[PDB]
Amino acid sequence: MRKFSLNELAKVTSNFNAENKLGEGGFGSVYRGFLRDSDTYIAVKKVSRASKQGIKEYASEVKIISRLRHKNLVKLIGWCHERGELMLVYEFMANGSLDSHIFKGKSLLTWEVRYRIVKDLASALLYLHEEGDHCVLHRDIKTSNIMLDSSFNAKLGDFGLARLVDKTLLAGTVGYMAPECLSSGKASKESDVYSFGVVALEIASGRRSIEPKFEESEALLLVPWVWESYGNERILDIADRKLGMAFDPKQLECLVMVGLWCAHPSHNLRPSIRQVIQVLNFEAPLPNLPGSMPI
Ligand SMILES: CCS(=O)(=O)Nc1ccc2c(c1)/C(=C(/Nc1ccc(CN3CCCCC3)cc1)c1ccccc1)C(=O)N2
Ligand SMILES: [Mg+2]
Repeated sequence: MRKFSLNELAKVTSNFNAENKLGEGGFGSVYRGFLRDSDTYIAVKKVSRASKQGIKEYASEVKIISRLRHKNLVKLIGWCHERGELMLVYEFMANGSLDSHIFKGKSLLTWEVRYRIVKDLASALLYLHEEGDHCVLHRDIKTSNIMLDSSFNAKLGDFGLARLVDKTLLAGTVGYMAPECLSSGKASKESDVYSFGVVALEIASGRRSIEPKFEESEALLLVPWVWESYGNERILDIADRKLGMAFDPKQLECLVMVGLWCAHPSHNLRPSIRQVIQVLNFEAPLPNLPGSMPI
């Protein structure tokens, strides 16, 4: 990666023209930038200085992402810290973020691609939690933070809330936050695994955690409805309607039970991400879950 000047970033984004906006990132808008000399595109995130948290999330992102290299993690390809303006530069990924496919119908993700994506995300988390000089707690795992390459391989990004292990402000995304986050404030590997659980269930079901859009059910949230479905031996009902019957039932069961295990209300009953990967690959047994979600 390298240092970009404000002027060159202005030039390649056409002064951050609205027609070049790709979407909203976690702490700024992202713009498509065109490199004339390479005939290639990049993605430029322009940081929002509208709270003080903008500069904190930029600083966290640079610090953390600089320490990470993995096939299932987004790579930083440059930065800019010049006058007041803070910016971050990444590869342009034409398939965009996972949420656009699974919730917004940009494409129909096949069962085989979805199961692969969950394994990709699990690999990323294993690397974060266990493979570095320091454990990295991500703190904002969700499908809008998962990028897709041309082959639909998944890369986890957004390190603006991420922290190295050896007091943080309570922060995160409502619908992905473990209950102990709100009661105690404490982030852990187990709180990251909770968010992974929620994501796994979103991917299986094509339903957003906070807005599942049930027509025949009164549940307002995804996880309780999945848990109730599992306890009534209705795992098949969980699967994204759009898939019809084109999915593997054994893998669906596995995905759902792993998701609930990860999303256990009690942090001490959640698996390690390494145990999750073993179960997803049928190298270790399915978890023993109660049929009712614990209160
Ligand atoms: C870690 C998540 S983040 O905070 O956003 N970080 C991030 C980091 C690197 C990135 C992107 C995002 C990104 C996006 N691409 C992108 C976006 C949209 C589209 C879709 N067309 C359709 C035509 C009109 C413009 C948008 C294509 C690529 C994108 C931007 C915002 C929201 C989501 C994706 C990309 O190519 N490289
Ligand atoms: Mg975030």
